[PDB]
Amino acid sequence: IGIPFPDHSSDILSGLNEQRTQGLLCDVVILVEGREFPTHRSVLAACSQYFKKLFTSQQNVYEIDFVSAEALTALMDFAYTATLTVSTANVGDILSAARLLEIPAVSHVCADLLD
Amino acid sequence: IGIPFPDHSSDILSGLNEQRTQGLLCDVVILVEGREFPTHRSVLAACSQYFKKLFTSQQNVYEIDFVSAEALTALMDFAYTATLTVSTANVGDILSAARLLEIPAVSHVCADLLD
Ligand SMILES: [Pr+3]
Ligand SMILES: [Pr+3]
Ligand SMILES: [Pr+3]
Ligand SMILES: [Pr+3]
Ligand SMILES: [Pr+3]
Ligand SMILES: [Pr+3]
Repeated sequence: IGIPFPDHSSDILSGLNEQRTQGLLCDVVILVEGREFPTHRSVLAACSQYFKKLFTSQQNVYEIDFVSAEALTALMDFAYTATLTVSTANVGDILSAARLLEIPAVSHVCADLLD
Repeated sequence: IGIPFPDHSSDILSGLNEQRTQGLLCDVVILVEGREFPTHRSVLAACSQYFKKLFTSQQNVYEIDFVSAEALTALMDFAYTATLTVSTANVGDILSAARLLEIPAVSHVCADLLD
């Protein structure tokens, strides 16, 4: 009968972030403005519908031309840590990018912060 | 400045569990007592030191002969949901398996439940 581990999902995420930090067990590179982001297909697909569609339908490197390197870094950081670092002036920029990547947790929140 | 998402890691884990359930974006198969478990290398490595060592050092299928299919199913379920389903009689069995896979969250708890 289910022993609950309330810290487990965050411990998992931390471990995946360690992998990302260390360039370990990353199976895809996102390329944005000439900048490369080694990540996990699976983690991206679990929080972005753009990426789920992309990976469940090039081969190791995928270019994104419709978000800034700066927004993608903030959103990839969010994906892997559960914290979105944003300044008051940039909320609308992150909203625009999260809608295009279809990361609804971030889109809903940022839209609420703008009215 | 970090907007915190307290539900995000569990939403990520849920998404990875969906992938596992649906056989999507799984990059390894664990083989135990003739039974195959499509999973993610990255998720296994984030919670088991046995698996982190295994994957950061065959190629798509990895046999485990030192835990039961029944214990591995319970521990893989835990890995992907943050709940360990166990009966009162099986705590010691799961403890034995978690120590061999080096899943310290489960080992510490099960040892405490046995004294
Ligand atoms: Pr960790
Ligand atoms: Pr307003
Ligand atoms: Pr206004
Ligand atoms: Pr989900
Ligand atoms: Pr006692
Ligand atoms: Pr006793």
